[PDB]
Amino acid sequence: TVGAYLPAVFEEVLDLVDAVILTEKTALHLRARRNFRDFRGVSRRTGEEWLVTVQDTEAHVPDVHEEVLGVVPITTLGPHNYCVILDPVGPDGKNQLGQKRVVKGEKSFFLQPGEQLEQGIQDVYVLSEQQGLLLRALQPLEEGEDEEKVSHQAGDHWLIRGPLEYVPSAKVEVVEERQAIPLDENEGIYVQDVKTGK
Amino acid sequence: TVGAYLPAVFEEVLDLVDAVILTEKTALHLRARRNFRDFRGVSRRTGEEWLVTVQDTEAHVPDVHEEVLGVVPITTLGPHNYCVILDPVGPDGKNQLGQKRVVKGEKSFFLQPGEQLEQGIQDVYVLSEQQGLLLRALQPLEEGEDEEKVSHQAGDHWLIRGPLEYVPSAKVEVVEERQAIPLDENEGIYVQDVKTGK
Repeated sequence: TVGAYLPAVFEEVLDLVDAVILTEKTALHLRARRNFRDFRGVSRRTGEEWLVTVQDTEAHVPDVHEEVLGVVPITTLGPHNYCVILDPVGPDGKNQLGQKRVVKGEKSFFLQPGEQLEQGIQDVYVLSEQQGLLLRALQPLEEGEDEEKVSHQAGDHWLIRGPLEYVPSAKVEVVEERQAIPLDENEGIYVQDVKTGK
Repeated sequence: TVGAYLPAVFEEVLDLVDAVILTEKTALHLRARRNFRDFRGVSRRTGEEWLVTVQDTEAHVPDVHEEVLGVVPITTLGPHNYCVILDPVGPDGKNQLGQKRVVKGEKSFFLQPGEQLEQGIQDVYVLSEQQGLLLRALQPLEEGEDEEKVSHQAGDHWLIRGPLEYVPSAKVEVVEERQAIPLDENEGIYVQDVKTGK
């Protein structure tokens, strides 16, 4: 209640609490102290953590049943950026521990409690026709970039080449970047097909 | 109220507040302190920021529900200038974080809260027929400068040449400036087409 508030006889006044302003680039990280219901009207459990954003309130006052863990800055990715989220939050709202999620493109989001970037904000691989990527699979994967479907086994190497932008998948590890060798006519190199040795 | 104002018994007078004169080359940056309605008659939210220009008031007095963040000088571009706006304000009034907007020509505007110039005021590329630009794409882009449409892939290089003024696009990165080689008859150079090596 705004204004002059008179304490009662049996109500020890401790301190004033001020709300936290939530800008579009910031969010509030709160851990519940006990079972209660917040302002939006959803029940909580002890130790459970969640985020409060501008879409809820412009300013949020830290409740006694809540704990301020810190302000979470937004993570923004340009069109030339991608990132890997460690332990992404699944449909059930619980972290999928061990797994990873790859986020690409122009996207802005908050790292939900538990989630973490594998290495930070990374830039996608944009390659010309004189450049190429040697990269090996780590699990049997399917990728229908074109109309047809190409399948790879858990150890299959293959080369990505051409004018295109490539973002590494979760099951794909990049081995080596390749550059074409400019050869004039009547010039050449000796290449050994190590699979057969020829 | 202009003139001599007598304070009441319960109204502690603190200080005088003077309005801010808004010239056409200046604007006022205000962050709301709480939910209220300003002089124009639009509601605000805590922490929300906006701009006040000459088209609103010649002079604006800083309200108690508002915070003076600073005077925003105008950004003016000549006909030979262009700039890139980091995090432009979209149709919804919120910053499009990560993206960029390219502004070209004779234009005057104010950097809205959140927006920022990538490198400042830049001059466009004006080229003669003895000059050229080598520049690579970064995303699949379409540009109908002529009647036909030319499409480029994410790694395609191509050369811009001729008497023309060029402003770099958001998806286009300039690689190198080229100059024609003046050759007399019975003179020449050895050029290697690195794509094929011939």
